[PDB]
Amino acid sequence: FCYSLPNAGDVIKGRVYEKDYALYIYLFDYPHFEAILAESVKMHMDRYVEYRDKLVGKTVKVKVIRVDYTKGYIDVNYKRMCRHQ
Repeated sequence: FCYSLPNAGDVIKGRVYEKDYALYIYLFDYPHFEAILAESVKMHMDRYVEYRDKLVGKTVKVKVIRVDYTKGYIDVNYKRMCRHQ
C-alpha cells in the first residue's frame, strides 16, 4: 500500500451528500475514499431528516474517526459549517 491518509482526530473539509439512507462526504483531499458521517447511519428518523436538510450540498468540516486504507473507507463526524458552505 501507499497514498496519503488523514489521522484520527484530524479535522478536514468536504461536501456532504446523501446515499443509501445515510449522509456521506466528498472529502476534498481524499476523493477516492468513501467517507460516511458515522453519526447519521442510525440516527433516529425525525432528527435524521433535519440533519440531512441541514447538511446536504454543504461544504463542511468533519473530524476523522476511523480509516480503512485497505478497502477505501473513512468514517467521520460532522463538526462545523465552512465559510463557503
